Amino acid sequence: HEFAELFYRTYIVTPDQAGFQLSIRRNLVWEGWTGEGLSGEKQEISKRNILQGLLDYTTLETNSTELIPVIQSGENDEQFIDPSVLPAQTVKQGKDTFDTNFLKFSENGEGFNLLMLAQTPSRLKKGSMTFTDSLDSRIALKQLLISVTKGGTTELFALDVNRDQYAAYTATREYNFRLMQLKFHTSLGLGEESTTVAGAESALLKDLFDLGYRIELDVKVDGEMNVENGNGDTSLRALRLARVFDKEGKEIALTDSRVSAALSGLTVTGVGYSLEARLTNINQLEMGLLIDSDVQKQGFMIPTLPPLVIVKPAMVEDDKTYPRLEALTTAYRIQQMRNNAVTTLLNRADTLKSYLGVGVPHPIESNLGLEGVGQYYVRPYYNEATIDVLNDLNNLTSAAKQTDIQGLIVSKINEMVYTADQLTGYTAALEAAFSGRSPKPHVAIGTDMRLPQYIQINGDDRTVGIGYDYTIARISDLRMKDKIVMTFILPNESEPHPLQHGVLGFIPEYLVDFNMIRNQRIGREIRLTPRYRYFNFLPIMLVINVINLEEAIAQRTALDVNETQVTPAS
Amino acid sequence: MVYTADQLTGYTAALEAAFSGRSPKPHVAIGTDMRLPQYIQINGDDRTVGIG
Repeated sequence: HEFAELFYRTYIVTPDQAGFQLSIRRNLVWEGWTGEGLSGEKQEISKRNILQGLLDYTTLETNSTELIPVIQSGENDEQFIDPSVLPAQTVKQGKDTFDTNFLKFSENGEGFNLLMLAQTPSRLKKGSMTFTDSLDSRIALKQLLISVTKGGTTELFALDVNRDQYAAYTATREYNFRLMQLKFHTSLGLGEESTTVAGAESALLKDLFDLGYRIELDVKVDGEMNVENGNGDTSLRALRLARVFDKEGKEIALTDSRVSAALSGLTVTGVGYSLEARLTNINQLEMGLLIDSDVQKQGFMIPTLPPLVIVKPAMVEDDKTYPRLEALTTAYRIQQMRNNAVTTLLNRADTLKSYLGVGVPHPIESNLGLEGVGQYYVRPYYNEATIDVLNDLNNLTSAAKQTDIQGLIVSKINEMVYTADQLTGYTAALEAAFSGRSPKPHVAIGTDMRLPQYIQINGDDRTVGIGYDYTIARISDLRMKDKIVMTFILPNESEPHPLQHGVLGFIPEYLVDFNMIRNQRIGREIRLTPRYRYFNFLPIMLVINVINLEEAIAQRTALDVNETQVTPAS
Repeated sequence: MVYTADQLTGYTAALEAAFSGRSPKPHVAIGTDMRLPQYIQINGDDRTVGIG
């Protein structure tokens, strides 16, 4: 029969065994080093599947060589700006949680030693700086902080300057074989919708912002930096309001009444700046990102089932009171592969309902409630939708009603297939498990005997969607009335491969013919003792409920006239 | 109506079991008076009694 075969793959085992254990492998990416030494007990650890790194983008991203200046209270406060302007910022690197701020300018003062300042607590524990740690080739400005002051109100702006035209240190030799020179010659723009550090529009510039005007500030900053001893310095040379543009792009003179009124009393003063520098550490102190592996074992047991007996007298031979053994074989078929498949399938549906919620995805191997070895490969996912054909059928011609009832179901089923595929990343899992062959998913359709005449299409590949293979199986059980069941299947494989939706552990067992007395009567008995079990691997299932179709055809299917309120009612 | 009768009666399985080999698709006899039939017969319209 088709229905049981389609969803559950047949898997035969020798009669001597009682079950099979499945070996699965996993590659893990994790921030390593449980604790910080060696001790007892088990602590608390996390591991991330590398495939889950495909979906989320923060799994394997680490910066352990970025030199962020680290505040040390009472030892380096003079090289940081006064904290009365901008409070310190908590920045997370590895495990250390420290505070940072913008380095202060100076002109006639001595330079700052960048390397000694950025000594992180993790580096504190491992010892002081070495003399062999040298800065990377690229050293560039990260952030400029300027203050526009009018009266007693101070406004702070975070004008990003990184990866601009002139923002990269360049090599030139005047003193040493290692010096780096900075020529930040450019005018920066302060747009008509840019926001302050504390968020929301600044108040001191509202006049130009309303009329769609922007201001141009010419900035000249110079700098010297040595990539061997961390000694460097930066000078602020020029900063001033330069030009004002209109919203459409012509210069407006400073002498204009509006511009002159808006810019009266404004002062722009440099405060701080941040350097982005990296440690091209050859001898290395950073520990990177560990990789791990682990294996998981899963047990599977195959039980025995009650027998089916026929009794015939042991003095007269019969072929009518005992129909030939084929009767028992047919009874065995109907008992086993008709009812148990459906019962297991619907039990899986209800269990998924109970556990996985409705339509809410789940991280990889994040739940333990279900049978599954594909549970190590794709996100668990369960979604259902009901179709009220009475309320959801477009029609303007009763001759075209059949095509429309086709199209509604087809579009909805395509939507469900797409949403499952997209949210669980199933195709990526297939491309990972198999090499050299990326198979488009094959989607099975399980329905009852009269619904296919309205869902089938010969002429479109859209029956489950383009580039999709679908096979409709029909079963007559009334538990399957008005219900659609779908899942992903690999058709060409017949082995316990964890991406199978389910495997039917089936044993060959044969009748036992003999004479036997029971409560003092004579007769021959034939016992047929089945053993078989349905197992489930894939935790993905979608349910489509079709209802109200009878009155849908029977009753008028009016065009659901959507007005939009052109009358005094909105 | 024909599909619903097929569902609730199980006629198809009966035919499949009773006759070995060929599994004839069911026939539907259509009986009416002089007036209607010219309207049941198609003049360019979707399906007749349904495929099969």
